[PDB]
Amino acid sequence: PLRLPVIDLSMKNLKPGTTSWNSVRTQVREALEEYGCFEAVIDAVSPELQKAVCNKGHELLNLPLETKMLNGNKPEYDGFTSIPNLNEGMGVGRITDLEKVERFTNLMWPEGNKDFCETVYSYGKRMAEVDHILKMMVFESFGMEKHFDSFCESTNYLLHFMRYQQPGKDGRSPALSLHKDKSILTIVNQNDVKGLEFETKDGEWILPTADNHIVLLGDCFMAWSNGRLHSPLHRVTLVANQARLSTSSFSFPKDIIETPAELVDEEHPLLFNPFEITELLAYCFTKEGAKAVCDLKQYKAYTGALEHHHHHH
Ligand SMILES: COc1cc(C[C@@H]2C(=O)OC[C@H]2Cc2ccc3c(c2)OCO3)cc(OC)c1OC
Ligand SMILES: [Fe+3]
Repeated sequence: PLRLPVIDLSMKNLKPGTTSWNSVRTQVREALEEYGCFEAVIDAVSPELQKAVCNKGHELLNLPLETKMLNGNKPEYDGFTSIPNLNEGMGVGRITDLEKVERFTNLMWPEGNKDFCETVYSYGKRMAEVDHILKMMVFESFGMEKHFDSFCESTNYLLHFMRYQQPGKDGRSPALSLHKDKSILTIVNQNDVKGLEFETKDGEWILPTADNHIVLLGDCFMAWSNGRLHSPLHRVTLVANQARLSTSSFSFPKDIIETPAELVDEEHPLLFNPFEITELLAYCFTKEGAKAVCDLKQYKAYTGALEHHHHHH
């Protein structure tokens, strides 16, 4: 039975310059190159905070439709969506900006909801720190430390909840459509109900248990790496008659993704011209842009150049 790599991201391993930092960095790079994702042991968020954030996700999604629609009409980022009798979700945009989180909380609860605001802000800050460390290891593995600070300037962080109602049957119940994330990195907590399912480069499907967190690569990091890393296709398939709520943390660039020239060579011609993230995400949620959801090569930034394995030699 296939399984994603399992990487120990406990804070005791994340001290830069140490032996454990180097061994984790090697495993992160290998996993994101081959699988594009891995199971992660993450202790930056206590179990108590993880369940509290889960409760806040339910509290938010329990709100009336018209209240949740106040968060805007951008489902590609934080806007509310739902499919009848199937799923629903929305996001808290810019979760690391306390002023925006306060504003969001008072928009949903005009009387105030201090417990909601403090909980989701504390969680978004802690997961952003894990995201920052993972990006730092990836940059080190490519020898691009000199570009790291500029790449992380004004990083946009998103906290997103998706809830899936009880499928009413055992066995496999498709619950979320196949896609690639357009993030830099995505960190997922399945809140003890599995369903997130990945395809491998070889066409095999891997459905992890809910034991650990899941870290996966988005198309922004893939494009930055000039295709040297893999952004994996993934979907949600319920495999039990029980409801599910996912807690996901996305990182996005300030605006523009550009492949460093150092990652372009003869065997790795430039795959993607620069592109802006908000434009790409909006396109993917249109009828005409559906083809880019599962393949960034369908987006206008694609150059038509051959992938590395197709280099003629
Ligand atoms: C790019 O193509 C897609 C990307 C996402 C993930 C989004 C992303 O990449 O950035 C933040 C995420 C926001 C989001 C998360 C879960 C969602 C959702 C939107 O809509 C309903 O479920 C979900 C898709 O559809 C399931 C999709 O295909 C249309
Ligand atoms: Fe996803």
